[PDB]
Amino acid sequence: SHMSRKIRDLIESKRFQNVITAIIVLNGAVLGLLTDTTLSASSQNLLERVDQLCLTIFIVEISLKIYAYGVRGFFRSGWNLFDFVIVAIALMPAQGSLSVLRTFRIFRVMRLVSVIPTMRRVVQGMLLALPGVGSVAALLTVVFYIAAVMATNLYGATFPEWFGDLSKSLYTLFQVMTLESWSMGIVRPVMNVHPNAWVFFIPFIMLTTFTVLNLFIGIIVDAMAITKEQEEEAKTGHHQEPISQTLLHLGDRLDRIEKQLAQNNELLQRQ
Amino acid sequence: SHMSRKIRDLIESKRFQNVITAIIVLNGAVLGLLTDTTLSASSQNLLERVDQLCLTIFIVEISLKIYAYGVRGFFRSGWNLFDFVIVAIALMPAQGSLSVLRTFRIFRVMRLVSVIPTMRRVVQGMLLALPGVGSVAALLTVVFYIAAVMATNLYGATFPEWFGDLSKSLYTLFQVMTLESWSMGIVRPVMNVHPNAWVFFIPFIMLTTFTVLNLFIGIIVDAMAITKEQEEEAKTGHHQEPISQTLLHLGDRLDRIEKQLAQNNELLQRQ
Amino acid sequence: SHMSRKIRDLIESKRFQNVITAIIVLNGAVLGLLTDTTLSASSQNLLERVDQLCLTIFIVEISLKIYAYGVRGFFRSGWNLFDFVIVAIALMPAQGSLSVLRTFRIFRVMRLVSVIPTMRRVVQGMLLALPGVGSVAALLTVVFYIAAVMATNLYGATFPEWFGDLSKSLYTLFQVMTLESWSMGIVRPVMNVHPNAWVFFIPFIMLTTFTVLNLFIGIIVDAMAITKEQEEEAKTGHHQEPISQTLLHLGDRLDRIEKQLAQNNELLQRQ
Amino acid sequence: SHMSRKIRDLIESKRFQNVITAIIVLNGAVLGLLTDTTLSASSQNLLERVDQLCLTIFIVEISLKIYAYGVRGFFRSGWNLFDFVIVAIALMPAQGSLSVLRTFRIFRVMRLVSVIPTMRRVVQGMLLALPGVGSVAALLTVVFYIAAVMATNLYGATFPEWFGDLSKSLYTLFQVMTLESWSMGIVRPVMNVHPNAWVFFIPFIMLTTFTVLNLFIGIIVDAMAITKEQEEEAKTGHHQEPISQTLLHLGDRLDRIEKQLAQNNELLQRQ
Ligand SMILES: CC/C(=C(\c1ccc(O)cc1)c1ccc(OCCN(C)C)cc1)c1ccccc1
Ligand SMILES: CC/C(=C(\c1ccc(O)cc1)c1ccc(OCCN(C)C)cc1)c1ccccc1
Ligand SMILES: CC/C(=C(\c1ccc(O)cc1)c1ccc(OCCN(C)C)cc1)c1ccccc1
Ligand SMILES: CC/C(=C(\c1ccc(O)cc1)c1ccc(OCCN(C)C)cc1)c1ccccc1
Ligand SMILES: CC/C(=C(\c1ccc(O)cc1)c1ccc(OCCN(C)C)cc1)c1ccccc1
Ligand SMILES: CC/C(=C(\c1ccc(O)cc1)c1ccc(OCCN(C)C)cc1)c1ccccc1
Ligand SMILES: CC/C(=C(\c1ccc(O)cc1)c1ccc(OCCN(C)C)cc1)c1ccccc1
Ligand SMILES: CC/C(=C(\c1ccc(O)cc1)c1ccc(OCCN(C)C)cc1)c1ccccc1
Ligand SMILES: CCCCCCCCCC(=O)N(CCO)C[C@@H](O)[C@@H](O)[C@@H](O)[C@@H](O)CO
Ligand SMILES: CCCCCCCCCC(=O)N(CCO)C[C@@H](O)[C@@H](O)[C@@H](O)[C@@H](O)CO
Ligand SMILES: CCCCCCCCCC(=O)N(CCO)C[C@@H](O)[C@@H](O)[C@@H](O)[C@@H](O)CO
Ligand SMILES: CCCCCCCCCC(=O)N(CCO)C[C@@H](O)[C@@H](O)[C@@H](O)[C@@H](O)CO
Ligand code: NA
Ligand code: NA
Ligand code: NA
Repeated sequence: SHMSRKIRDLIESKRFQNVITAIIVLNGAVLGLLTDTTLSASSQNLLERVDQLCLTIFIVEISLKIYAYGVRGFFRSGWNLFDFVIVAIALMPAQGSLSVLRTFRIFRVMRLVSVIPTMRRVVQGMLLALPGVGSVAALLTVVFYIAAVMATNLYGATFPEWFGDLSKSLYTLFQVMTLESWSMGIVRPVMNVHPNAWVFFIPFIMLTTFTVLNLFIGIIVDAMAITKEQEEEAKTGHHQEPISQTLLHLGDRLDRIEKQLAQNNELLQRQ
Repeated sequence: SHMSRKIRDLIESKRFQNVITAIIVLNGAVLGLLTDTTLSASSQNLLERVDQLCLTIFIVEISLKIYAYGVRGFFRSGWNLFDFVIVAIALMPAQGSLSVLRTFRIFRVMRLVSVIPTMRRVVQGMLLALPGVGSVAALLTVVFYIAAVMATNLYGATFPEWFGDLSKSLYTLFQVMTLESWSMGIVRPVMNVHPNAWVFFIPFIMLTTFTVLNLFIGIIVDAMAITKEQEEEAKTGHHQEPISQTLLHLGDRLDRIEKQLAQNNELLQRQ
Repeated sequence: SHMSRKIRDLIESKRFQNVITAIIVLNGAVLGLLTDTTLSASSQNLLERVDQLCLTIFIVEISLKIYAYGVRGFFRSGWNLFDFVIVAIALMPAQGSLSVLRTFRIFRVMRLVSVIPTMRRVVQGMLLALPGVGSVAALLTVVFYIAAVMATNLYGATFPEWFGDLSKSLYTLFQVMTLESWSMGIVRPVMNVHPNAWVFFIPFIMLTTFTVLNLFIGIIVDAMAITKEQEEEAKTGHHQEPISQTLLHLGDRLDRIEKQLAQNNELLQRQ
Repeated sequence: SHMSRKIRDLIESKRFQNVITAIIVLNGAVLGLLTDTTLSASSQNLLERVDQLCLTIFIVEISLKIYAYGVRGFFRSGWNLFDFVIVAIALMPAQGSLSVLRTFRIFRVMRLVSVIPTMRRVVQGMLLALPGVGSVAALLTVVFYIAAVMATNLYGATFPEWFGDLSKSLYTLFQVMTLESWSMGIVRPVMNVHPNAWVFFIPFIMLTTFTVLNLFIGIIVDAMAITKEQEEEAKTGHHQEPISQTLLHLGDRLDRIEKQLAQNNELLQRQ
């Protein structure tokens, strides 16, 4: 239709992208000003109305996108669904979830990631890298669970604040893995009651700092490669062979050309 | 035999793998519930029986594997031997080892690594990467030993809690390497008695944080390459030339093709 | 002109570079001696005159460069503009800027980077790598802003020293990201009032340490590649195809040569 | 000569290498036992004689090497000179150096690095990687010097324990860079007197943690490549083109073969 065509042209324009970006920045700025308790009643009401105006602009934005692209076409993108969920949750009356309150309107600033394409590409690369590290993340989970059960049984009765139950142990083991007061704060006091506690905590530190770094490097390397390959696919329109596949078959390809070259030499020498 | 053939088909099936996985998860869950001291006598007896049921299911599992594959064939795999050692140690009466107690039944959760193939491949890659870093791990050991002897002689008499003997010094040097209260907790108090102690501790920190990162990066890079190469070997059935070998001979291979190409050009120009 | 030609030859000489380097080192040494409060009035006046002599040598240096290369030619280089700004700011009477004082004459030691070419190349590579990580740096900024607004609203009234306003929260969140007393100093005291505060702080730590490492690795890898490629461009005089571009088209290039090779074989077999 | 030939064969043998290794291990073990103050007078005299026996075995070892290889040939290797310096310093009466005492006989354990070839190769790779990072190490030195001068002038009078002079400031800035109590221990107390001190310390942390990681990654990547290339050179006897040189010319080489291939196709189509 003619109506949907001119709306899509407006939506896809750089100025529309800039308008939405400016309103996200403004909404973030007013929410940051609203953290200040010393403000007057009128100053607070003024910022609250600017928050309402920002929200209504986003409702118009999303509605234009659903009309212009269609319900199936809009919800086809995970980025648009994210944008829809962020805006539509603000107008949701009494939600049945295990949450304290929906006071976190500042999560609307996270739309800068979805609206700005350079930021969208960076986050996309990271998200695409996550399934590939699932096994490493599960190994860390297994180590934490085993260690938390052991720490609860070994030290729960003598150090109940740090290890009195499974929740307490998982928390202090996270603290131990981050190396935060692990010795002066946790393990030297524990060793005053349990002298060989270093046998538990030093291998736990060695294994978890290793695994976390492995997980992080795994995500970083993959995200960087995925992003680089997606940019090339976007530039040329052709499918990009992943680098690992190029490196794995590099030897196979070179020797095959060496063979085809030597047989062409064989056909050449005798003519 | 017909009996061993249908048992191997059952063992190798995805449902059998899922049954074993569910029982490991269940056993881990009941052991985690057993860390809670507030439970009733009957609640504890109930979970203890679920632990017994889980163990008996693993005894059947392993026995089916020894019968179906043979004693030589089963113990041919390091993964099956690990599975055997984890389950068989629970039925071992009075073991002669330098251990406090075999209360750590939670180590059974480590079977999730051996049973889940994606997790098995990740750990396998890491294990295969370890011999290759042996020299770096030995260099760190040498630095720790030298430093612990020096720290004991220099500071043992004035700081006996931290350096009074070799064990105490190795422990606080591990703490110093992890950067945990190294200055406010250890070196500023030491410098009040020994003003030039920074000459010992700052180079020790520089060398050990460097070496640890070197060891960790070495393992991560190798494990990632080993895993990638093993997957390709499993997919195609052909031996995968290691990437380092492809990169080392890349120059040699390209110039050899350049030479074979130029001589084919030489045979072509004059005919 | 003959005057500008002999001045440029003098400027470009290794001895002129060594003279300037020696004066920067000397100026840095006298400023370091001037930090000592126990010095006599005459000792202080003596060093202050050596600081004046060093500054006057730099005024001559820069003036020779503007005359020899021309106003347009000198200010064409970002390195020369930096050198000009560092020296010319010392002779600036009453500047209108949001600064306490221009006592930081020690920033003149930063000229060692611009004057020594090996150091200039290293910093240049790093600077050229910065625009490419802009999106990651902006993602970290967004996470810090969102988290600081949340932390101010959640914990400002009960923990005003750490979260009483946006500035206070950004500061303690930076401290939390660096893992400095995050648990014993900040989150365990906060959890005594807000028991589920770990839900906020543990994901904040996981996301920001990850993003910072991503930003740092991104800069390091790019700077290393940019430097390596610029050296090759300087050595040969030919434009260096970036490594990513060589790796992305490696597969495309190899199969194209395989195809050209097979058709040459096809023309050869039938003659 | 016949005497030097049979001595070199003995020196180069695996058993001779194993004898020397065993004596280094033994010497290290006795020095570690000598750190214990509770030992008897006779127990101490016994270990001291085993230290003397170990030293005399090393004097024989080195003397056999100088005779068998020649003064010029032995001192041609940096590894042999290191071995000579470590052993010969023990027999040096009254040395004129800025040292407290030559009690550090435990540095003899560092010979495990020189005697064991796998360990020698690892350290060699690291040492060869150091000149290449000289510029990054100098940039960190410049940042530390500038920051130490600034910190001394800004905070020396109000925080003299941490910044009272240049030495004190360099020490606490090293502590700040390692993130050790940087905020709770140093910067929050400083900000109580100087509210904008975060403007100095947060950029200092960002720049130095970045530079240190850059220096460390630079050494790790280079050492790994140098080692891999030296092994290949040792295996084949042929000079190994560095990987960076192979990667820089990969594009140049591939297009040159594409060109030589297309002209061979041109000579083929028309015959
Ligand atoms: C092609 C990108 C890619 C991987 C990749 C990216 C960059 C790179 O340098 C190398 C590979 C990839 C492939 C396999 C992989 O395996 C890890 C094990 N998983 C299955 C638990 C991880 C990433 C991938 C990611 C998710 C699903 C499928 C493929
Ligand atoms: C040696 C090149 C390499 C990989 C590689 C090895 C052989 C091969 O034929 C192709 C590539 C590499 C790159 C990515 C990779 O991703 C898997 C990530 N996991 C942790 C999810 C694995 C190996 C690599 C490893 C670690 C960091 C950076 C690069
Ligand atoms: C082929 C895999 C491999 C190595 C490798 C893997 C990935 C990669 O990118 C490069 C190499 C390997 C080879 C040599 C090596 O030497 C270190 C020194 N050791 C002997 C102390 C380490 C790993 C290896 C591992 C153990 C034994 C033999 C070979
Ligand atoms: C530059 C590519 C490279 C290596 C390489 C260099 C030259 C060559 O011809 C082939 C590969 C590299 C990769 C692995 C490696 O493993 C040894 C691990 N040690 C620490 C056990 C060494 C170099 C590399 C080095 C560090 C991290 C990631 C990659
Ligand atoms: C050619 C160097 C380069 C990049 C590069 C360097 C080394 C390397 O191994 C790979 C690439 C480069 C290219 C793209 C890039 O994208 C990140 C996203 N930005 C746009 C936010 C970053 C660096 C680059 C840097 C700035 C502008 C343009 C190009
Ligand atoms: C796997 C090789 C690789 C990159 C690569 C992947 C595919 C390809 O065709 C070419 C190169 C790589 C290198 C640099 C890079 O820079 C982007 C930096 N961002 C974070 C600004 C991206 C990928 C890489 C990734 C992480 C660390 C080191 C190397
Ligand atoms: C060939 C090894 C090498 C370098 C290298 C090693 C591995 C790798 O992946 C890439 C290069 C090398 C080359 C240049 C370099 O420049 C840094 C700047 N210096 C001059 C301050 C560093 C290392 C080198 C080291 C010292 C002197 C000369 C060359
Ligand atoms: C992208 C491949 C690469 C380098 C590279 C880029 C282009 C090229 O043609 C060849 C190689 C790389 C490798 C080593 C290197 O060493 C310099 C070390 N400095 C810090 C002393 C520089 C770039 C690299 C960069 C960082 C980590 C691992 C690998
Ligand atoms: C991948 C690792 C993931 C670690 C996840 C940790 C979650 C456990 C934290 C939690 O749910 N708590 C109950 C919340 O009610 C525990 C904390 O409250 C407790 O540990 C202490 O902070 C003190 O309150 C008691 O000393
Ligand atoms: C690669 C690095 C590996 C470091 C290994 C450290 C092991 C040494 C620990 C040990 O065996 N102890 C004896 C156990 O009885 C020492 C601890 O007990 C002691 O250091 C303190 O914690 C206090 O108890 C005394 O102040
Ligand atoms: C990318 C992350 C960037 C973080 C940037 C932090 C800047 C905020 C610091 C600031 O401007 N302050 C006001 C300066 O007047 C705050 C500090 O003063 C305050 O947080 C405390 O240090 C105490 O003074 C109060 O308890
Ligand atoms: C690349 C970074 C290199 C940092 C190098 C630091 C060397 C400076 C240490 C030094 O020489 N001191 C004098 C030694 O006499 C200083 C210490 O003594 C002093 O800072 C404190 O520890 C206290 O003694 C006073 O509060
Ligand atoms: Na740390
Ligand atoms: Na810390
Ligand atoms: Na820390």
